[PDB]
Amino acid sequence: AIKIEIPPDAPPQAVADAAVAALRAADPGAARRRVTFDVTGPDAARVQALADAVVAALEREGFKLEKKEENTDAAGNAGAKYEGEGGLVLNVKQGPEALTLKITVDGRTIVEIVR
Repeated sequence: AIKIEIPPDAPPQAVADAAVAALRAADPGAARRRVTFDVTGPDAARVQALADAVVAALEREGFKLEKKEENTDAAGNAGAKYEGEGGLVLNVKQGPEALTLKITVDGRTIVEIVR
């Protein structure tokens, strides 16, 4: 597993690309498994910017995502779910903790990037 602290000025595409590279370094076979990306943070707009960057990075690897749903929980936190083939999921969720991108492979957290 890898955890990265990334400078607060790194643009979302640099964050997404670091996570995909970290994933390849930690599990080069992850593409064959059940993979969930989780993008969470307090500012709804920075959260969506990083989610968009994750979609773009995966699309370049050949992994297509479809927005399945938008949602709002009891606190009013906005969220969204994207799914691809093979159980690929991208969960997007507003929450108090610092902006984070996590990658879980077969139920185990493999990559965490915190801003």
